[PDB]
Amino acid sequence: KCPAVCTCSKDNALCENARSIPRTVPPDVISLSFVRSGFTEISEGSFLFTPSLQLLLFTSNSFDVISDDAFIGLPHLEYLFIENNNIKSISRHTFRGLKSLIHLSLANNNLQTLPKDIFKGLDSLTNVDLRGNAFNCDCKLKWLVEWLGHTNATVEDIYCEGPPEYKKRKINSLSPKDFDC
Ligand SMILES: *[C@@H]1O[C@H](CO)[C@@H](O)[C@H](O)[C@H]1NC(C)=O
Repeated sequence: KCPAVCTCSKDNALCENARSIPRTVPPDVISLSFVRSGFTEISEGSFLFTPSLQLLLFTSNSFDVISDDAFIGLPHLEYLFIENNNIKSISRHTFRGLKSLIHLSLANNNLQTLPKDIFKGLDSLTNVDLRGNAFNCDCKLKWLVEWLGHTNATVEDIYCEGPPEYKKRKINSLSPKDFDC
């Protein structure tokens, strides 16, 4: 029953070089990991048939887009780790539908931006790891500083690489009074 592209441990399954997201994952598996996967995108409703997942991991993947509602149908997901990936586009409602999500890590994806209200609706969120990215200080990321002021969750210090004059400036220290838009 363990998917061909995956190897299953005691309560966990790990998939390497998977050409597609398997929908036949055993129900007893509560966390899933995708490493160097073949598929280039996460379309909406991909995890609908694996509702038992409490933790999800994506590492060493190259993703064109992670679209809206990709993680819909994951009510029990408390942990989502997307790290060490090449992600060209992340969508506003990507994480919509995860109200049990506790720890979310987008660290080390070399992302240059995040869409507004990407963390809206994540109520159980106690920690967010945005470190290790290529964020550029702009007006469109403006919302982020506001979200960093009014957020419960613990978010470690992150910095914008550009513009070159404002390189390595503390995103957490940044305030609405600093950027003119
Ligand atoms: C975090 O938010 C919840 C409601 O979503 C609230 O009950 C709780 O007091 C907040 N934690 C704080 C303010 O430390």
